[PDB]
Amino acid sequence: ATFEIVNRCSYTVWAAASKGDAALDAGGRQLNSGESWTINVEPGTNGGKIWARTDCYFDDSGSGICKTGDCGGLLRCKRFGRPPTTLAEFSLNQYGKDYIDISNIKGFNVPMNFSPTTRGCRGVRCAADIVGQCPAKLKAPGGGCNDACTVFQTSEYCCTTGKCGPTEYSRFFKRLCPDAFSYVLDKPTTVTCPGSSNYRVTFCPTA
Repeated sequence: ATFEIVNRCSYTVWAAASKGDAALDAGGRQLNSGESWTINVEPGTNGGKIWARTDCYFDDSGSGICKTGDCGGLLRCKRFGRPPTTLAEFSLNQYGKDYIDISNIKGFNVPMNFSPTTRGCRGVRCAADIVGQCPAKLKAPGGGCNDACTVFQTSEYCCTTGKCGPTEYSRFFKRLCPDAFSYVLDKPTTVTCPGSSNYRVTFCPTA
């Protein structure tokens, strides 16, 4: 499928696309305010993720660091990024259809809109100012708003026993962004799209 990753934020971010054990397309790229990055994610891609990284510093070899969403210090990500990271999640060509969602399970760093550029389904969005409203204990010193699992490492927040319920912290993310997963067992906000649909991920959609 084809994804256009657009940065509408007034400042540069560093986009990243990965399925965990490898990079999607180039994997990562610098995106200045207003720039667009088109990529082709191989069909059949399961567990793909697209996100933004903030305050990055890379040398000529694509090696460095970012304050949010850093992926092993590489410009071109081969792995998922370090929280907090608003996540555009998706799986393509699964039993004839695709499904997408936005997740705050790994925290929030930048507002986002994840929508299809073809027909057959609607998009999802989480454009509230979660960083600005972030509770003191979840505020990431490097910028962003950490999820409770990242901050406290408990079975409840991380839902490690496969059994957990909503929490005061997950409720913060759910209240500001109803259409995004607030915790692991959150009521699905997944959207089912026709197989092989195309999409556009927009950072700071309401800017």
